[PDB]
Amino acid sequence: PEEAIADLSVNMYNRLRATGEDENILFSPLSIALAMGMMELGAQGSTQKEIRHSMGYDSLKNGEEFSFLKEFSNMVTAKESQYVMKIANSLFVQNGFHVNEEFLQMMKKYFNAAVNHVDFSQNVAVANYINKWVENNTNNLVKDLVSPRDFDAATYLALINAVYFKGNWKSQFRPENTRTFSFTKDDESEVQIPMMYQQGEFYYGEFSDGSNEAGGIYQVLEIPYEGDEISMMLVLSRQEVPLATLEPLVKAQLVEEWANSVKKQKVEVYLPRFTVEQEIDLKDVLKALGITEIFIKDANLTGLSDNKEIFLSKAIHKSFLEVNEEGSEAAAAISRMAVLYPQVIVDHPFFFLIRNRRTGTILFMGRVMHPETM
Repeated sequence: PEEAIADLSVNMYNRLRATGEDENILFSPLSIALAMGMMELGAQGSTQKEIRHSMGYDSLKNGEEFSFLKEFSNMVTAKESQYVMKIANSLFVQNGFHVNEEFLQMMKKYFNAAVNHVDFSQNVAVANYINKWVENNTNNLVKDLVSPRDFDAATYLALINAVYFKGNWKSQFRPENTRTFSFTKDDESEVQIPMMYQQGEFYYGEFSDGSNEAGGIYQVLEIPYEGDEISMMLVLSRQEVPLATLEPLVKAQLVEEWANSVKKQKVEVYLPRFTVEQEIDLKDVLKALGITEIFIKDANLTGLSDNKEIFLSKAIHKSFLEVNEEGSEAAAAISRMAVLYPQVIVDHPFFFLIRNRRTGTILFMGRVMHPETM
């Protein structure tokens, strides 16, 4: 299923949007699919069926849904001069519970995932340990994933999934051109943020918001990262229009269209320097999507443990994305065309995705409603 990746994130994004009112959104589809594969492989029977069924993998009989792991591994090993994607995937299991060795081996060899026995009854120690394991696997960029309170309830199994991404732009912004601009939130409040600026080669298109009214268009800007494979695609409504008017249009087919219609050209770009993050309770999100048996004592998890008491107490996902000026030098009568360069000023909320241009796969999807620090 090539397109299943796109639908996952698009579906997830609408869920998150549903329950997320007004907050930044950020998640990685690959990371989440990795986590769901771990659950799928751990589960058997009806438990496994809800997961495959909810994922739309009913008709996949030979493990076809695990093929995305290959590309995913490629990213974890990419050159740092292009980007860094740190991932922390782990199952934490109560000390003394047996884990099937075959499951353990698969996790290690194909999922870039560890299985860690811990004592969940020591709330502070276990939260501390989990946080340090996560920091250690993310260059200390993903912090405070869990809290002692997360283990107040009896827990025997927890799935932890985290990801940090930062890329080097193919065309750097120069820090001396970054200046304070005001950013207008969709509730009409304003905050001052560092607005990066450059004139450079991007992918740009204009698209109908569908109302066919005069002017009614939004902009799509794709900014390539060094190495030419990965890019950030920003979707920006006209200034007097809310992001929420564009969001319902978000679908795998539209993304395809953007990807194909945008054209490489000189664009003037004003982009905030910002970071965005989101921690999501995957248990919450998946329960709404049918997956519930894995989270109760009826769980059939014999794929991962012959222990009959065991179920998934906790499933956490956290993404952290950082955007700044950093990237490569730009390559040096087209100046006569300057009046025709499009202008994209990202000074209000925007939807974004990070994608591999060659494979089309979505590394991240989200939105920025608040670009401001803390």
